[PDB]
Amino acid sequence: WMPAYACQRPTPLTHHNTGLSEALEILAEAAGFEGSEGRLLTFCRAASVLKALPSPVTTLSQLQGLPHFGEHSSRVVQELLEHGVCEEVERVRRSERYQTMKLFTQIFGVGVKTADRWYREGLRTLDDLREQPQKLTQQQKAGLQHHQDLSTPVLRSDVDALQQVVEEAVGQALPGATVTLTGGFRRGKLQGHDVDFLITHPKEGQEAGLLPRVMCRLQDQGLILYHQAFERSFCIFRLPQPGSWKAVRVDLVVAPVSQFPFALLGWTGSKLFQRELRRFSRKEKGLWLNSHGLFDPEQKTFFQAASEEDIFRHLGLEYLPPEQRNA
DNA sequence: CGGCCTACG
DNA sequence: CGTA
DNA sequence: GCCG
Ligand SMILES: [Ca+2]
Ligand SMILES: [Ca+2]
Ligand code: NA
Repeated sequence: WMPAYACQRPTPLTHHNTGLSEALEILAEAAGFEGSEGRLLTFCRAASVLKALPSPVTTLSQLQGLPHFGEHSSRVVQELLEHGVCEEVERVRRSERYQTMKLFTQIFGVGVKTADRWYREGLRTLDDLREQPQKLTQQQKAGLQHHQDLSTPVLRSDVDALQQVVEEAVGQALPGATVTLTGGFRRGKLQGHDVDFLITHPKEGQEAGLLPRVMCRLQDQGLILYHQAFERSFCIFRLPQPGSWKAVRVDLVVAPVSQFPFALLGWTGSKLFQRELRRFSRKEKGLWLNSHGLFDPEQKTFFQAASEEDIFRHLGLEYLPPEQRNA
C-alpha cells in the first residue's frame, strides 16, 4: 500500500514513530560519514517510510511489505521494539569518530570530505581548528567564527524580522520584486538552522542583476557578516536583537518568474522529498527535474508551469502541499 | 550488477 | 570542494 | 542498503 517514493505519499511534520526514525537516521548519517551515499539513502528512505505511517509501530509484523525495509533496517527496529535500544546505534552514537564528524560537518563550510581529512590528521575539537587557521577557507572561518550563534535554532520571530529587512532591500533594488519564504518554515517547521528566501519579479528579465544589488544594500545597512554575477547567496546576517545582535544563516535565491514554480518547489524541500521527486521524474517519467524547469529530453522542450500543482500534475503525482513534504 | 538529485559559488 |  |  505504502508507495516506494517519498514524493508519492504525504509526510506530515508531526508523526508517530520518531524514536524509530531517529535511530535509522543516525545510521544514515554514519553511512555518509564513511562515504556510502547509497546506504545513507536507504536508511533515510526507511526512516521516511515510518514518518508516513498513520500509527505507531509496535510489532515487527507491521513492517511486512514496507518499501526500503530489508534485513538491516528491520533488525534495527526489532531491537528497539524488544529492548528500547539498538546496540549498533548506541555504538555509533558513542563513537569518537561519529561525534567528531558530526561536530565538524555541522560547521558552515565543512562537509564530510573535509571533516574526514581533519579527523585523519588528529583534529577533534573546534579549538583544534581555530589553532590552525591556515587550513580554513574564508567560508569555514566565518562558519567557525559564528558557530555558537549558528547552533542556536532560528525561530519564527527571527524569520519575520529577516523577511522585513530582505523585503526592504529588495524593494530598494527593484520595484515590484517579491520575496517568498521557502525551506522548512514554509513546510510548517517552527525552527530551522537557516532561513530561505526566493526572490523574483513578475516581468521576465527584470530580475537580471538583482542579487548583487540586494546584497550591496543589505551590506550598507550593516546586516551582512559573510557572503560570497550570481543568483544564489549563502549568507550570514547580523540580525538585530534587543540591545544586541545574533548571527543567522540566510539563503537568498533569485529566479526569473518563468522558473518560479520550479524554484519554489525545489527550495521548499524537504531535501529527501526533492531528491525523491527528481529520481521519480527521471526514472519513472523520463523527464529531468531541477530548480529551473522540467525537461523532456526526447522532444527537447521545457514544461511551462504556472504553479507547483502544475508540476505535480505533469509528473502524474497527486499534489502535496508543503506541510506534507516533510519526508 | 550498478544506481542512488541537482547545479550554482 | 562547498552550499548540504 | 535496498531495489530495478
Ligand atoms: Ca532552511
Ligand atoms: Ca538553506
Ligand atoms: Na557543513
